[PDB]
Amino acid sequence: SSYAIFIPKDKRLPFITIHKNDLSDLSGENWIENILKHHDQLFSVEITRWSIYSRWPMGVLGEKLGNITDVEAYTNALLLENGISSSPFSDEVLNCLPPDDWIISHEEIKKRRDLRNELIITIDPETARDLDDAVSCRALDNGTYEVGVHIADVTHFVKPDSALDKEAASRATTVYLVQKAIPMLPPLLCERLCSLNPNVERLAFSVFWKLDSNGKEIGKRWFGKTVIKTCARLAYSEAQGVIEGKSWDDAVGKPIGGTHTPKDVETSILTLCEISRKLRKDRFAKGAVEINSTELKFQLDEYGMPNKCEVYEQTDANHLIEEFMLLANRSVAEHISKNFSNNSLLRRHASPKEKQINEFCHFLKSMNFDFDASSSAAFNASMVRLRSTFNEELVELFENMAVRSLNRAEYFCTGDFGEKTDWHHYALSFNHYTHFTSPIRRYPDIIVHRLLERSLKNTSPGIDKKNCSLVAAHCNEKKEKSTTVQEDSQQLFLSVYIAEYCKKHDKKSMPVQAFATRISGNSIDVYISEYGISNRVDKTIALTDRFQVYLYSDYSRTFFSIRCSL
Repeated sequence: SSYAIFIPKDKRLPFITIHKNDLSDLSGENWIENILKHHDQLFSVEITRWSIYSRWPMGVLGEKLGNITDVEAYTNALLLENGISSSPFSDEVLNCLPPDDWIISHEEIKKRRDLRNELIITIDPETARDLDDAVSCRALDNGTYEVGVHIADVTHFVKPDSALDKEAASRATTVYLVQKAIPMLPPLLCERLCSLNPNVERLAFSVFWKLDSNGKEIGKRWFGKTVIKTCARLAYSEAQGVIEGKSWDDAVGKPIGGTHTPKDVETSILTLCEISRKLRKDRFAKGAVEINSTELKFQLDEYGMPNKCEVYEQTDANHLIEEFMLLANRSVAEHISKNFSNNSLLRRHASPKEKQINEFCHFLKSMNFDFDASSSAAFNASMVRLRSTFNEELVELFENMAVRSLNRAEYFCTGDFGEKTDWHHYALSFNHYTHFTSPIRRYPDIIVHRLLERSLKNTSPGIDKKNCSLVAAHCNEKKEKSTTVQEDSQQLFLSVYIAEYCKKHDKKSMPVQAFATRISGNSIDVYISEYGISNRVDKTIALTDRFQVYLYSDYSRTFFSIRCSL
């Protein structure tokens, strides 16, 4: 009892014990009271020794972390203000889990389709914690391809109406903050049995198409439970290299498992890229309206503070994966909404309301441009035009605006509408659509997986109309908070990165990517393409002119703010 207990924010480390004499700055004088007037702050510590007769290891207190304490406290209040639970999982949830020593049984591989000898890969942004989607592309003896999308079998461990399923249904989604993720499911799931890591056996839920170089299905689709063994884990920046010409050594310095070779894997990536160039050249012809919003990507330091900040730009590798996730979502929506026309969970997008339509066309006019919104086709066509009239920096903003202008997509029950025409998804231009490829971070995807499997066992939906509408409406609300805190946590770290730059130097972080729109003195409204994010300044300027600004910021723990001047 001459020691103090230090609990790391990192749950992977154990408890660390520091001694009354080792509290550095504050210790010694009624130290049990100093470590109590400091019960909120976060500190640094350095593990010293771990004696084979010490349960917990020893350490020596470092400095107080006022800045980190500040960041973690805002993040904590933002999650509460929005009703997102971020506590540890109850003991009733952790007991509906399979045991830590769970393994794929031979009897389980036997009632499934065995794909462990197939060439299956995963591609992801190189962060986050989720790994539940994978892809494959086998060339056939005709000039045909057996493409496949392989999703983690979350509903093999997550059983209907269990405590574990009730807590997931309540969270309804995973929340992605800049410095961490609030999981919908426990670690044993996100990290192991439902993570498609390489060179390891995982259970999955696959979909197989028979395609050609134009993208047209030339064979019957296939759904069912599979066993897979992904052979590579790529990143978009790595997968983008293989597409622009680079080899599988420079672009991707990792080994490959199974009998597959760096060559066997590039040709099956490059085929997936050409096919996705077709499918996507087909999507825009049926009316689809793909814009691209803008989100921030940070690089964090040893303490977890922003150390780099860029606007993340989507690439060809990105559009290659989306195109087959869209396809897997379409195919699964169509299938279940034709065996269960009243109990299926689907997703739809509606045409914009003139309130958030014409009032956006107006803004387009302000800069001397006419926008056409009479259809989906007209909307995308107006955006393809648009991109050929204004700058590339301004292009970022308007696209982001377009998004805000277009309606929000929403889950719904097929039983509540009866008419297929209402199932339509405006932006995608699909007649059927749901969410299927992310059951580890979404809960609607878990209902759809159970509906798909129940349409494969020739059985009843398992879920009813009322309870389906209940999920659809709960996941719609929870996902609007989730999206709100996610962009707000990105704006918080922008304020911190700005502050933790002028604190390493002085006065403000000077940006020159300001454009001008529009009026109402004394107030100009600006858009700093660098970092995206609109702002305001309150010997001549006018709308469309570009100039350098200021960007000053202060933050935490109840507020953050980014403010620019001239």
